[PDB]
Amino acid sequence: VGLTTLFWLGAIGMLVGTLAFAWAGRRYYVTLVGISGIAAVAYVVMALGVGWVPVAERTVFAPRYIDWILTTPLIVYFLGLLAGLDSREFGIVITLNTVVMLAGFAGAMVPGIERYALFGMGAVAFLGLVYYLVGPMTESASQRSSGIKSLYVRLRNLTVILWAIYPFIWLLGPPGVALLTPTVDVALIVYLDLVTKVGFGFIALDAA
Ligand SMILES: *C/C=C(C)/C=C/C=C(C)/C=C/C1=C(C)CCCC1(C)C
Ligand SMILES: [Cl-]
Repeated sequence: VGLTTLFWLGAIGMLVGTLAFAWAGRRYYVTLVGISGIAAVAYVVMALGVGWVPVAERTVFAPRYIDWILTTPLIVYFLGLLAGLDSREFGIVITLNTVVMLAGFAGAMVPGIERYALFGMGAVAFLGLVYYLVGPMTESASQRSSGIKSLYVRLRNLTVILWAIYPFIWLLGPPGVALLTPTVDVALIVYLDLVTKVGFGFIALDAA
């Protein structure tokens, strides 16, 4: 099982999700198409061997971080619509999200230990993002129908629990202490990407 095989698997999974969401679809459905559609492209590019950047003694996958930077704010946007956020609360959480994603991208691309300083900053901003999901956004979602509130809580917990695993996979993998091997590290992230995007989406379809 090679890296390319794992990338192709993620590509196929994202594509199936993309077509499923497009068929079922307006704002929510269009967002889900963007979430998995963008990831599909990133995985194909990586499957073709494009964007594998050598850094010191590790290999960094640049399309992964471009993907995350564009798709994770769309996931937060989806959750913000469910919770009924005003346009100002959106700005805070999307700003916090972007800090996490940019810090990870920069830390991965830096060869020296300064990269752990960048990782720490993303961790701090992530804790602030979790606070907004579990607190203010949950208060806000409470004002909606019982079924919408229930859907928000289920997507929120899926999101919080799984997103919290990524920093550990990153740190234990090549970008960090380089303990886990690239193949295992990639396999774990392909699984998480598929669940936090396509699984996320199908839980929404089921409730609709
Ligand atoms: C579809 C892709 C998803 C949901 C990716 C999620 C990624 C994260 C939650 C990553 C978080 C990170 C930290 C909290 C600290 C810095 C390193 C990251 C980017 C792995
Ligand atoms: Cl990476």
